[PDB]
Amino acid sequence: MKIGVFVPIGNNGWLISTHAPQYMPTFELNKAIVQKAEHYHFDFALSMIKLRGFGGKTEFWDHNLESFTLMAGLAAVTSRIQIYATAATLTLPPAIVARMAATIDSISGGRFGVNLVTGWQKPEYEQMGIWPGDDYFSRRYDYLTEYVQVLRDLWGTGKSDFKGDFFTMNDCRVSPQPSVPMKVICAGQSDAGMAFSARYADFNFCFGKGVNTPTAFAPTAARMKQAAEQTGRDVGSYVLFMVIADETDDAARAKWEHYKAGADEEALSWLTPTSAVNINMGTLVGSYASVARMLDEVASVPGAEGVLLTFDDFLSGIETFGERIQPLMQCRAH
Ligand SMILES: Cc1cc2nc3c(=O)[nH]c(=O)nc-3n(C[C@H](O)[C@H](O)[C@H](O)COP(=O)(O)O)c2cc1C
Ligand SMILES: COc1ccnc(OC)n1
Repeated sequence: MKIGVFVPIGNNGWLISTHAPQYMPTFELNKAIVQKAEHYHFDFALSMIKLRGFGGKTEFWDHNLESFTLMAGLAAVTSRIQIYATAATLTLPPAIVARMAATIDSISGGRFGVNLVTGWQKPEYEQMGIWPGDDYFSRRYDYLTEYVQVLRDLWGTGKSDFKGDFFTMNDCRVSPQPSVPMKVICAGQSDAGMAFSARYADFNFCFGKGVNTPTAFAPTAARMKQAAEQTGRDVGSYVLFMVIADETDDAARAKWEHYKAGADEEALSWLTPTSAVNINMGTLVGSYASVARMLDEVASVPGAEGVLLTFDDFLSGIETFGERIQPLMQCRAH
């Protein structure tokens, strides 16, 4: 099973709590995170993009770096881990993304990939008046499809003449071309989404579900595996969890309750037994060995190729995972 880290590109990571570690997303923090991750043989790092926050006492995700520049910087200070940036396709022309990815390919030596995102919240895009109306809700995938087609032309051959409803290319050039085949990623959960993933993505990101119910996401992995049958393409699931670990189950449970107790509820309304303190993320709470066991249970779901991990505390989380969780995991004995 592959393991990656979901790097905090917004403040306070994935906890909306006054009891959660409070920190700003800085390059040097992310640098320290990816370098630790690389040290413990994590396979990849991924940064979302978030163009607007949810306010509140903690000002959750009001401070957010830009993904392609953050990963170009992380690329220049790592050597082995895989680096994925997220392009919000409404805000960047495909030809630019294409060139940006060639560029981070050059920095990283073939370690870069791109995570293509529709955009879901209207506020992110209306705020800068580029949201294309409510037609987009059920037509993003038609848009995304033309988009990916321009990228493939440019990475593939270095030119594109694509003519569709949304883009017009007239001998568009982009060289150099990526030194390796350019990995693309998607995180659609809908039928459209999976359909897209199966055609063009190299793996699909889905959400873990429940506290301490590791294999609860299995349906969606099964659905993603079904959608992949329809294109004959090997397109695995990579599931997002928050790990809250400790030396014992009681200890870890105590951290978890502590976080949920300090919920920033003003910030939680703007968004609107799992807790919304991590946006109802799938969470594994327990001792190092409890958590190792549950991840072993994740590696055994059909479709599951890897997990994408957040922590309550990234620097110690990545360390405890490296030192105490990983080496008890069957699925990581290589
Ligand atoms: C690991 C992961 C990362 C994601 N990153 C982003 C992101 O960076 N930006 C974003 O707008 N949405 C992001 N999403 C949300 C999805 O792109 C998507 O909108 C959602 O899961 C619903 O699926 P659909 O688009 O097929 O309806 C992410 C989802 C997952 C599982
Ligand atoms: C948990 O991370 C998530 C979840 C949902 N949507 C986004 O980005 C918009 N990020």
